[PDB]
Amino acid sequence: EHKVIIVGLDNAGKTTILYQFSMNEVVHTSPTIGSNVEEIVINNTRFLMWDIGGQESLRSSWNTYYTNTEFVIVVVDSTDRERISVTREELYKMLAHEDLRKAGLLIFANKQDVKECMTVAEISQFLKLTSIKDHQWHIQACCALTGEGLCQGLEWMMSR
Ligand SMILES: Nc1nc2c(ncn2[C@@H]2O[C@H](COP(=O)(O)OP(=O)(O)O)[C@@H](O)[C@H]2O)c(=O)[nH]1
Repeated sequence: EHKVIIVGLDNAGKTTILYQFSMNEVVHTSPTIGSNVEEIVINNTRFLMWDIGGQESLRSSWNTYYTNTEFVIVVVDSTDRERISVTREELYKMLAHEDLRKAGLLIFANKQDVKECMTVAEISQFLKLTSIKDHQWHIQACCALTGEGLCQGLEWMMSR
């Protein structure tokens, strides 16, 4: 009865984040008709997960899944400077969709354990987050391997 979308490039840390969220909680894979989206239920929250930037981004059939989404979590690999422009494009296409009008936006700046990664300030600048006025948003440094920063992101969602 809570619905959250979690998106990001392949290798961003999505599944690692969901593992962390699932520790000491009830978790199961909820069957989905397609092979595009994976639905992971953790307690009473349904997380809908997919990779951005592929063939499916040419179509975005997953926009049927936007209905009633409470939060969009965008996972960014803070080391992947080459591809972050792809995430940016996809973020703004999502924010334009009328079915996500009510959603809050949580950006996880993941892999902040890694030397020379982009800083949270730099990611925020690159993504123009200060431009986002019609959705509430938060950006959060994390390391999904250890879980550091994940509880802060969860609290932001729970505060809302
Ligand atoms: N160094 C580091 N590696 C990470 C972090 N989060 C995830 N990884 C690793 O990056 C790879 C991709 O992560 P994964 O969760 O499978 O990404 P997904 O494709 O978005 O689901 C795996 O080898 C993870 O162990 C992190 O915060 N720091």
